[PDB]
Amino acid sequence: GSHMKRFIGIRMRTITPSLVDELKASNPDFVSSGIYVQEVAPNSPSQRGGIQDGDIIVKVNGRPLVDSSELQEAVLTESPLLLEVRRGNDDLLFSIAPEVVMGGGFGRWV
Amino acid sequence: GSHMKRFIGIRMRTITPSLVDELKASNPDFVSSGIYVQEVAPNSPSQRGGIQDGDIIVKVNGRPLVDSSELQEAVLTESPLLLEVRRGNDDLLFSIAPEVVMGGGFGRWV
Repeated sequence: GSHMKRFIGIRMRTITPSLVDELKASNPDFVSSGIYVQEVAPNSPSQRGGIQDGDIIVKVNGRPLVDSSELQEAVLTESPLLLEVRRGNDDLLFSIAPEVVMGGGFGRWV
Repeated sequence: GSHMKRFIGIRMRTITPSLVDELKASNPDFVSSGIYVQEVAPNSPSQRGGIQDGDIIVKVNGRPLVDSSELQEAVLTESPLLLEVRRGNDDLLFSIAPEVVMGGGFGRWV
């Protein structure tokens, strides 16, 4: 029985009031709920698909996202993911298919 | 009490005979033990310090590495890390200080 990993290649953070304050400070002219994209991994579905750090992911397959655990569950269960993203004043839609690695070949981040 | 994360920014895989066979197939002219660098995260100690995907990490602070769990423990416990790397026919030394993020601001990879 093979160890599987499904991934999209972002380091994600839940949007909180604390985070919203920092984002307001940096980008005063620019979203109180969603998943913040802290980092994008280089050889990943998210990089290939056009997601960029600073992006906020607000829906997956039409469902609202409020907590990172919900996106983790979507990555584990659905394929592809239609991700609604806020990028400054732009509203974008991406179709990001999770990459699947078998046999424990994913390793782990450190 | 603040949630801390120490990281160097690589996705690592333990060198096994299986992996050595793949690496031989791709790079016949080129190491049976160590940690393979599958990916490097873009804004990380490893990226800033010069580590590249395909690198094999063979020692940390003079100690031999045979399993990814050992590098995980070094990242958690030591700072900086003097990492001995095999890159093709080259033998390289890097000094990679783990980045520390407080307050749960690291998030998680997905």
